[PDB]
Amino acid sequence: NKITPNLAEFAFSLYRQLAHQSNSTNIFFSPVSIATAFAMLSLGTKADTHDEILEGLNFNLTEIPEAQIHEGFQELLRTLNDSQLQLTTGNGLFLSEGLKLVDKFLEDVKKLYHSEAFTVNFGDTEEAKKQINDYVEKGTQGKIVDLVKELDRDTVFALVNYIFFKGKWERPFEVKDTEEEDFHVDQVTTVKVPMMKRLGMFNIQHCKKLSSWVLLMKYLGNATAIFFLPDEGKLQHLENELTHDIITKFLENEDRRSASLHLPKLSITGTYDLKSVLGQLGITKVFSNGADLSGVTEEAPLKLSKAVHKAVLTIDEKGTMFLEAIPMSIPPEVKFNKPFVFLFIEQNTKSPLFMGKVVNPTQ
Repeated sequence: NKITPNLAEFAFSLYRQLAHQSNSTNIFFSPVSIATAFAMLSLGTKADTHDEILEGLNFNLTEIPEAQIHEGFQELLRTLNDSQLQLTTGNGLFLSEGLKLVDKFLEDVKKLYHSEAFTVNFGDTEEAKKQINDYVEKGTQGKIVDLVKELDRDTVFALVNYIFFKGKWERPFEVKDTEEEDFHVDQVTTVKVPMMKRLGMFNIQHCKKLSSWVLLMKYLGNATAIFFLPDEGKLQHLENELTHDIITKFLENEDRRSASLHLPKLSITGTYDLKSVLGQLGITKVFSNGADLSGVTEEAPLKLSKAVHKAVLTIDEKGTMFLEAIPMSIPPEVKFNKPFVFLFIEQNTKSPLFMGKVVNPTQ
């Protein structure tokens, strides 16, 4: 898994920037789906436009060959796309119908990255926006609606990237045990949220280096959820100390201990303007009039005017008979009833499927 360290650093860079934009909103995004879409876009770019994209995905081009970058993304798409992981992801390229497209690019999009490319009359902005939104709604079975709200008048190329995940816990909660509990949005304020609870044997530990409880729970399929519960006043310290090697140590641990876990039910979405967010990471040329997109079309100028990512997560008790031996001893009460951070990891590749922060489940 040669590109896994780069995906992890891209996940942290992308998280740390969003955490700086707003500190009072829930965060949820797919680092893998965003990186895949732009690694695929780089196939149609050249020169500085190409180099900026891969460097913005935390790939040092003086160290890793491009053949290994695309090989890693292709292998990751194979495992994700049989699986019990109820993961639906899609990437849509919408190009002006007047453009003469390069066949090599359209082939690479479908054959290698299993994505979709469409022609659209951007001379009718309202109809172009309706066709883009009907594509995402059909691909999500109605979960994501009216994704694109506006299009620039000179739009000739738009990119949408969507992903929805509803996992099935390997060791599930009991619906009868879910009850309304306090969630401490700050140190003196609470709100009532639906809270799942179960007594079991967990991959859980209090990490001194992170000043947080670290809980790992396995989904059906090859994906593991990692939840970080920071100690009092240690949320920012937790966000600063997260490194990929720290995640690797957690995933390798096989020790289990008893705990009374309280975990909120979550229905969370995240919608992000990738032109703005990735521009803060150094990806600017492909969104500008100077973009080298000669691998997509050769004669006419081309720039990516619109790029949107939306991610939807649902966490529930079951999602659709392991028996754990519980010792005769007081189990610690681990309650995710205050702001926490999480990261979902694909088991085979160790790649960060999702990352987010919950500041208020019902916000």
